[PDB]
Amino acid sequence: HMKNVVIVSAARTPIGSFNGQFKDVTAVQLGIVAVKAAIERAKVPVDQIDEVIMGHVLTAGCGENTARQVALHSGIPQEVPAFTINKLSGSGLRAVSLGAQQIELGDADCVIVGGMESMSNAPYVIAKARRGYRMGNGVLEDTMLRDGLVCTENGYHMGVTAENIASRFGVTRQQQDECAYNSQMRAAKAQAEGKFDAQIAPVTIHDIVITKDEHIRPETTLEGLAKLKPAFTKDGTVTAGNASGINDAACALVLMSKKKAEELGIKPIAEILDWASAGVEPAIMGTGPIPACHKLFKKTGLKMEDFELVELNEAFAAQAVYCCQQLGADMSKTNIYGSGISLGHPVGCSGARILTTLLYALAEPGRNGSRYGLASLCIGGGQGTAVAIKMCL
Amino acid sequence: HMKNVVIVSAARTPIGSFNGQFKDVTAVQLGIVAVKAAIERAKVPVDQIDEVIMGHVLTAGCGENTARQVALHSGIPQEVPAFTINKLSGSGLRAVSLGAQQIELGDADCVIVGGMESMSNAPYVIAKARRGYRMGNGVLEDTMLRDGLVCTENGYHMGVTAENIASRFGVTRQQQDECAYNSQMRAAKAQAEGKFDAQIAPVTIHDIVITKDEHIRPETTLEGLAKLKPAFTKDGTVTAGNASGINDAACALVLMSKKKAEELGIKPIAEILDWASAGVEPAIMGTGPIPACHKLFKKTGLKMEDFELVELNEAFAAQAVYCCQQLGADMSKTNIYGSGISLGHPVGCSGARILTTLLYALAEPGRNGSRYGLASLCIGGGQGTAVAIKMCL
Amino acid sequence: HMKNVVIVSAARTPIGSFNGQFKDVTAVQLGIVAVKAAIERAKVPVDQIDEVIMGHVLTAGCGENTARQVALHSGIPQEVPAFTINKLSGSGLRAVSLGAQQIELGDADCVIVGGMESMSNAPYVIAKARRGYRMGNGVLEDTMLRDGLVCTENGYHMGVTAENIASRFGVTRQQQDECAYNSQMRAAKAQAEGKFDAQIAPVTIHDIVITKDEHIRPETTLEGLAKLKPAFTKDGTVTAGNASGINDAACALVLMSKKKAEELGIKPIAEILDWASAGVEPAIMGTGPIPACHKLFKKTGLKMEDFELVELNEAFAAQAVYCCQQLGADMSKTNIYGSGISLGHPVGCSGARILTTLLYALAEPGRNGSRYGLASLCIGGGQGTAVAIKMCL
Amino acid sequence: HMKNVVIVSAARTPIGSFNGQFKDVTAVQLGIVAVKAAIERAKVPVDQIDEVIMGHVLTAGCGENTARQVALHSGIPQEVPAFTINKLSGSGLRAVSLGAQQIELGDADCVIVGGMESMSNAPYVIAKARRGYRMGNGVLEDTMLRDGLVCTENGYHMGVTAENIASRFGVTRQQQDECAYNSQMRAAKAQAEGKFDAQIAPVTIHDIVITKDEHIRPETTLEGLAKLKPAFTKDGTVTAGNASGINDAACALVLMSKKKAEELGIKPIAEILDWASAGVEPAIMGTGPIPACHKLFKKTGLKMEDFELVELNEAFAAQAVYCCQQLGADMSKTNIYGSGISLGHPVGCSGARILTTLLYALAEPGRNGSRYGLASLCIGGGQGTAVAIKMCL
Ligand SMILES: CC(C)(COP(=O)(O)OP(=O)(O)OC[C@H]1O[C@@H](n2cnc3c(N)ncnc32)[C@H](O)[C@@H]1OP(=O)(O)O)[C@@H](O)C(=O)NCCC(=O)NCCS
Ligand SMILES: CC(C)(COP(=O)(O)OP(=O)(O)OC[C@H]1O[C@@H](n2cnc3c(N)ncnc32)[C@H](O)[C@@H]1OP(=O)(O)O)[C@@H](O)C(=O)NCCC(=O)NCCS
Ligand SMILES: CC(C)(COP(=O)(O)OP(=O)(O)OC[C@H]1O[C@@H](n2cnc3c(N)ncnc32)[C@H](O)[C@@H]1OP(=O)(O)O)[C@@H](O)C(=O)NCCC(=O)NCCS
Ligand SMILES: CC(C)(COP(=O)(O)OP(=O)(O)OC[C@H]1O[C@@H](n2cnc3c(N)ncnc32)[C@H](O)[C@@H]1OP(=O)(O)O)[C@@H](O)C(=O)NCCC(=O)NCCS
Repeated sequence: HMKNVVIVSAARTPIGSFNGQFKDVTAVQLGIVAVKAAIERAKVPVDQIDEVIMGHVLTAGCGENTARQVALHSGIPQEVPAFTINKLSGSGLRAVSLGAQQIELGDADCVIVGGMESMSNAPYVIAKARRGYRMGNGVLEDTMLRDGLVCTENGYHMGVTAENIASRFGVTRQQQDECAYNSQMRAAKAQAEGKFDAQIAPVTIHDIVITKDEHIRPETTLEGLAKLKPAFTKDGTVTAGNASGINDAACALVLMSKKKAEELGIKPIAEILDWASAGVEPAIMGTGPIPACHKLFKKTGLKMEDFELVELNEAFAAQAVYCCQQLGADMSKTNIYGSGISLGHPVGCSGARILTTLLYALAEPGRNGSRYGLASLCIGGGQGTAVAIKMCL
Repeated sequence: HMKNVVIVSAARTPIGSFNGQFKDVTAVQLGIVAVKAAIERAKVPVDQIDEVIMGHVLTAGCGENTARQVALHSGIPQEVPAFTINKLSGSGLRAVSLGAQQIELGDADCVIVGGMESMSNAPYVIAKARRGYRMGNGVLEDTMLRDGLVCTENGYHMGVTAENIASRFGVTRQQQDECAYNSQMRAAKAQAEGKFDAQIAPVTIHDIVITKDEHIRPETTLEGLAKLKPAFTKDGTVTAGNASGINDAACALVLMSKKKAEELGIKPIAEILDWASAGVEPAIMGTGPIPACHKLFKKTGLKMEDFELVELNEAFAAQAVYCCQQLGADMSKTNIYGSGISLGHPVGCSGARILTTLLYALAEPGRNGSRYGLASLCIGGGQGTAVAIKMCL
Repeated sequence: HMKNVVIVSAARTPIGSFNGQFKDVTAVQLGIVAVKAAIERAKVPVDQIDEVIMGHVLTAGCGENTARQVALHSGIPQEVPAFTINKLSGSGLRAVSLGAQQIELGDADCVIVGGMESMSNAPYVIAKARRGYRMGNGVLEDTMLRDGLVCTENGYHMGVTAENIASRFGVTRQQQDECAYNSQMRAAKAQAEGKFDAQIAPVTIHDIVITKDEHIRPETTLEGLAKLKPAFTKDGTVTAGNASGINDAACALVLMSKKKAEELGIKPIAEILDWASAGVEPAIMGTGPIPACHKLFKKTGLKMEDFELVELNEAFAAQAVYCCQQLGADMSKTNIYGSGISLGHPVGCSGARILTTLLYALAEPGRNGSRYGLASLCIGGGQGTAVAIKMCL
Repeated sequence: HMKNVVIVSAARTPIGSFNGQFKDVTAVQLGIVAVKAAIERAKVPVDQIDEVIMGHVLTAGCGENTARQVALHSGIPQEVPAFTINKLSGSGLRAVSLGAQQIELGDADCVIVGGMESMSNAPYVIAKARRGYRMGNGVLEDTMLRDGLVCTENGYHMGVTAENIASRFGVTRQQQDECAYNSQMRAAKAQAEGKFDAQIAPVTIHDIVITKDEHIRPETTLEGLAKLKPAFTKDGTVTAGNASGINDAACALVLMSKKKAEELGIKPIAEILDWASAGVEPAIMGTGPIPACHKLFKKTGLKMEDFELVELNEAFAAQAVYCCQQLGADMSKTNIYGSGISLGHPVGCSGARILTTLLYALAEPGRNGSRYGLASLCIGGGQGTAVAIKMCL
């Protein structure tokens, strides 16, 4: 295991709906809210920060190296280096494990990690404006599809990759809608019971102060879902009611060496034990969590049943159900407060977001299980990434 | 310092000029050429590759997670994961150190690292086409400037940060042009004497085979540079003649553990010793190599004089002269075959590119210096990154 | 004056607001509605139609020669020719006089005239996409401003030409708002009392049937207008409240020789007597009706006092008040049911639209004035055009 | 016949190739060259001008009412009114007959008529930038096709309408290429013999002075043409060698009443006798000249064989051959100096251009035929327009 890496804080913005409450807010701006919050919760002096690593997928028109922009505007000294990564939906979680690597090697004693995404403000592009089209029409490309949600390999939406999982693996419409229903009910109940209150950092729009995850649909019913029309294929199983949302949010965590945390008198929340990534066939990219988790299990000597709580992102109900079946997930310990379907899925953010939700869930009074947590998600182009943690108490 | 990381191969495409010989080729296409070449030169079985990490800055419209596209189309199994990283001009060098970190930690035994950029095919963006402009003009933004060459913090060009270095630190027009002149002459001579022949991997365009760096200008004279008008400020010192080019290329290296290389019968070319990044004031971003190298020296106990050869990227002569002065570079051992001014500067590629040139330079018959190599470059937003190598012989 | 030209029918669509009830409908679609209605009201056999002339300003992206599209989709034989005409806000009125000229000369016995505009669907233009921008930002131009509402000569808005009239000729903010207020009240009352019912041709949207002018604001008060901020200049007088609307509509009339009407058994509604256009200084374009009407008076021997009703388009209250003062209008006989401020101003349509409103107004039971009608409007680039009619009874 | 209308002067710019010699010159700017020249050749005092009427097809991004822009910048007083028309390729010739109508009715004693077109600078548009695309791609529309060269009715290029003429009417490839060959040879010989010298007005590009029609191909051969690949349909007959060019030019004529010309001591060049337009099936829009000419013949009592010279625009060789066959054209009197194929076809200009070429041809010493001239062209959407003249001597 990594032996020297702890999480000392975490924070996420509310999750906005597509063209919703954060439509007038950049990914950088959401990123700043989250990082400022993470720094304050850790009580880390900003001159102890060694690096900032942020996932961000849809970067067109956002300006230079968005991680660096966020850092400079969260009160982090200009002397601290920063870079941005893209592993699509894996981005925010691979940012965390890259940061953990920095600390475990002794290249850093404190790293800010996270992810951000404003899918609302992914722009449109034209490919041939530099040297000209000469004659004939061109395409006005939605970068959220071109550079995000469309499989570059196959030329179809991620939602078709979900239908592939449905076809090949026999995940029925009823199963998908059941998963979707449970996710909404869980998210609604969690919200109403204050389960998200502490982890959320409010976003002030200069004024309106946004505190609530706006994508949850508490009025969701099994019958309502069954009426919906397929979204990606005619006579399909995947709908808008059982696919993840398109959303806007950011999320950040402060990582530290054990020795640095001790020196600053900062209480460690959790250790990071290890991480893994793995590739799969792009056409069934939803399966990525399965080899990613297996690899993580071989590196750590853990098994699925050892985890007290598990976050496996719901990109599509077809995907989430298949992953949970094959890994032998306990659904009473997996995605307990909803996930991508209910809360939403801002793609560069979600990897750090699910780790943040896991951490706060496991930190709650009365959690006296194994104290191990697992986070994993699927990734367009056919990948998965995962991280194991153990709470410190 | 790192004890277990070796470079076993390196390759780069030739470097195209802006809107030049690679205008019809994508970043991803160049990446594939470089990665295939690196793999062939290593003789590494593709099922021994653990991860791919590629730097790439101007990603708008290029499709999903371009490192993954490159891997899949270079014959690497779908099971291998990949991610893309943006540290502007640092990207390709930071990709190398991130990959080294994988191996040093034992998370991987073989990683593909590098970078790629097609500045020619960076698209134009429309910011408010999703929810509408309503009334009134918008901006058609050139992503190469918005997301690349314009300082998001100051809102002026990288060239103006070059002027700032000239203002504050008194690097004169004449000094800038001498540097530029020597760069052009060094590159011309190197290209004529065959110095780049082995490192270059030819690009086939469907048939034309491209084998040569396009951007070098052997006709350059001190008297010609002196007549050029300032490109960034009225009555300025920075000109198209003493500024790096805008360019297209890709570059890749194969890294391995010493153990895996020994297992496979593959001979190491160089050890990676260590790395360092650092931040500076965005307005004088060109100063970034100075703290990055000092931090690297502090981590390794090396000094500038210990290097046999040095690659410090010439983003602008003003910047390069200042860094070399401040670091006490021996110009007979620094940038001996030219650099960004002459060879060109495809921003996401250059960090790996300079390391490949350094490696092949030090590997020439007749070299018998320290066998230590230094690569560093400056970064928009005020950063530097650096790597130290030692040839294996 | 003309001795052989009669109007036998007229129809207009309701007038939509900007991005309003007709946002999903093309100019051509509205044109078809109006032309079909006009043809049905005339009872003219379509094989008796000799030509179609339609005004239309913002034609970008609408396809080929839109008058011809309208004719073909209104059931007019392919054998009938058509052309489109642009005199900005004059277009639809100049279309009428051009058609009258056909008949007076004996080149035609029956012509379809009118105008159409969908300011909502005027597109955005990219100027250098054919041969390339090469490097550097461009402009995404709103064609409604570029090709419509911005003075190409001065490079400022039509609203600023309105300010110029206020500066030079001292039409005060209070005067502007009184005009605007009376316009809104006149239109509200007219619409409520059924005045527009017969002239309007309903628009079916595939089902929604649209029958009502959208833009009127019956809640307008002198006190409300007085609180509005200037829309075109800092510390100006012209506001969104005392300025014409941006709007969508179409309007058509059927013109015939007296001989053909008598042959077909079709009863004439009005004679067209004559027409006139004139130019003025672009910077005070709102003054255009003054020389156009004087030239018309000179050609006809009529005077302002001889008209029973007058339509002088309210492009801006500043402009309308100045014209009415200079021409000695009787405001109890001028714009009696509102005009551009209240009903709205779809620029290529309005010239025909005001003539249709004038015609139906004078045709009301109980009218027993001179039976002479005057229509005129101002034109960007510094023009006016006018038509005089006399009802047949 | 019209009895009171004469042409007192004419002028045209050279005709530029697509993205050629006038690529950096607007339609307005070419228009100004032509109008200034026409005014000077007439020696008409500018305060005797009553109206300006200019054809112009592709008006996107050109600014307000381009006829008015041209007038103001050709030294015509601001008091003179102007409008722009669009009848696609008919535009420039219908402008002439509309102007003649103004004079014959006694509404004007002097009118400037013409046409202009910069097909090079027709821009690209996006249809849904005002209210947004929300999600998914859009189209970047080439307005030269959308609003120009594509049949809006059928959704295919004008070149397909030419293939329709070829299919239905049996105009072979060999016939088309023969027509094309003859057109090039005629144009080359005419140019080389100075036949275009007087009519051309030189265009100074601020410096290079352009005097030559640049589209002519004197190296054209029957064999060369036979090698060319179809341009519009697979296994088609229509090629780039036998279709009109895409081009840039302008052209203007001064018209006057007989009485006004006498008063000013301006010698009339030709009388305009009459005009006609007619519609046809859009799919065979090339046939438009046939009914247009027939109608003109019935109005005038002229027959085809009465014309000393004839201009029938070559939009496509298939079109021109069919029109000439059906009208019984003498090819030794028809298109004697080439036409659309050789000289080019700037669409809003060509209608006035062919009348200008006709007028100068008939004015040459040694032309002592009937003194009657005919001009006619086809029009997308299925129309034709024609004008008859008689030289005065
Ligand atoms: C599926 C998708 C295309 C739908 O997007 P959308 O149409 O913008 O979605 P909306 O939230 O507006 O919902 C669409 C409709 O579905 C219905 N709907 C959605 N969720 C529902 C629910 N829980 N119950 C009932 N109806 C529901 C609604 O009727 C809604 O229309 P309405 O609210 O205007 O009446 C989009 O969410 C998507 O692509 N998701 C996947 C994202 C993804 O691939 N991420 C990466 C994965 S690795
Ligand atoms: C400086 C810059 C704007 C020049 O762009 P450009 O104008 O397209 O450059 P070109 O190579 O076409 O040079 C323009 C002219 O300069 C002249 N020129 C350039 N190098 C010359 C040399 N060595 N000798 C003589 N003249 C030279 C030429 O006249 C050339 O015109 P040409 O086409 O007739 O040869 C651009 O190179 C730039 O922005 N560079 C910096 C990139 C950067 O910031 N990277 C990131 C660093 S962190
Ligand atoms: C003036 C102009 C810029 C206003 O455009 P806009 O801002 O889209 O106009 P809106 O109708 O949305 O008005 C903006 C605000 O003004 C206020 N307003 C407008 N008319 C009002 C009235 N009668 N009473 C009170 N408030 C009024 C409202 O607050 C409105 O906001 P809302 O949406 O909450 O009602 C535009 O109408 C214009 O350019 N007009 C002139 C067109 C022209 O030049 N034509 C050619 C003439 S030759
Ligand atoms: C047919 C059309 C699409 C071709 O446009 P284009 O490809 O840009 O044309 P070019 O002038 O570049 O010629 C294309 C190729 O044809 C060949 N060519 C053209 N004319 C030739 C000739 N006379 N002899 C030999 N080769 C010829 C050339 O090889 C040329 O390629 P190259 O010169 O680079 O070797 C275009 O001219 C067109 O659409 N014309 C019709 C316009 C129209 O419809 N107007 C309205 C009518 S109502």
